[PDB]
Amino acid sequence: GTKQEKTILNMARFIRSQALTILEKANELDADEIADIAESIHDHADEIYRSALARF
Amino acid sequence: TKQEKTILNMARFIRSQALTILEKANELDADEIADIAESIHDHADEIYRSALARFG
Ligand SMILES: [Ca+2]
Ligand SMILES: [Ca+2]
Repeated sequence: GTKQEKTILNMARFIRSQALTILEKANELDADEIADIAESIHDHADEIYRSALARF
Repeated sequence: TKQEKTILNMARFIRSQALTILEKANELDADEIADIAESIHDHADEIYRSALARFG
């Protein structure tokens, strides 16, 4: 089902940006713990995005 | 199957990291970061169900 493939690929991609929008608001508030996790999420989502692009 | 494990396990982990950020945001009272964290949790859960369906 490409429907599932599209969700996986489009969401993983969109989460990367969302993660960065958080990382930016975090650094403003100097919220360093939130900042670190947001980076991590950005990095996990990118991995999902790469894995998907390839597999599908 | 390497991509599958990655797509599956990371979409699930992100879902957890999204809620961890939601709590810290709530404590610090960061409403914006809090709404986005929710969203990310929700989008990660979608990648998770879709992969679960696609790979299962
Ligand atoms: Ca990184
Ligand atoms: Ca890249």
